[PDB]
Amino acid sequence: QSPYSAAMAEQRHQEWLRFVDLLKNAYQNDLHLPLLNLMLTPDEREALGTRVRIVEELLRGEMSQRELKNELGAGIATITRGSNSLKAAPVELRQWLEEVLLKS
Amino acid sequence: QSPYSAAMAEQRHQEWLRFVDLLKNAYQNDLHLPLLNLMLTPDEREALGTRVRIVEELLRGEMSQRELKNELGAGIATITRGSNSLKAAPVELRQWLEEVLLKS
Ligand SMILES: N[C@@H](Cc1c[nH]c2ccccc12)C(=O)O
Ligand SMILES: N[C@@H](Cc1c[nH]c2ccccc12)C(=O)O
Repeated sequence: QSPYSAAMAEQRHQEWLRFVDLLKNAYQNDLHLPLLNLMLTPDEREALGTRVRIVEELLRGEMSQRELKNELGAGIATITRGSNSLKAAPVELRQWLEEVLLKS
Repeated sequence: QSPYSAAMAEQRHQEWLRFVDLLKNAYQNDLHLPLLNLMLTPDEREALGTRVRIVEELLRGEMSQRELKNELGAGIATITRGSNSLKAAPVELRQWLEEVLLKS
């Protein structure tokens, strides 16, 4: 095959990759912090923490939803997905997380 | 009125590391995409294409006239650090970016 510089995707996947590309290639050494602040920092530090923290919070023991709206985080949907995530989330996740989840 | 105005203070570094640490270990297997849609997906997918449009354009897109504050499409705030992204940038980055900017 001979793709000419990939293609112009319709959805957001190019600029996206930029933020990533540096983020990853950086952690290799230690610039990921200064880079993180370059293309990721506002709703990011807020909403991104949340999601990886609400899911890793209840998907660790058994449950935990009666924590009442934490407002600063959400309190409506994103808080109750971590549960149904069993299906909601992709399937290729159980393939790896079996290991990144029980290992912790 | 009182909430979300000037009380900015949230030294996050835990849930944060999850989003990161999780990715780093995944990019190896190559499933960081399905995971991204997890630790990042809403204001993230957007606010990201943003900081990237500005940063990336500031380098080879010098032409930045049909962008100056299109108001609802970026944030007038975004385009401010973008003027100081110059001085205030980290130094040792000049030694790495040679590689993360020219090559990719
Ligand atoms: N559900 C979205 C992102 C998301 C919303 N709420 C969440 C709570 C935790 C983690 C991720 C989410 C996804 O995974 O595509
Ligand atoms: N690094 C910026 C985050 C950001 C918001 N808008 C931007 C525009 C360009 C680059 C980054 C941003 C900050 O310190 O808040």
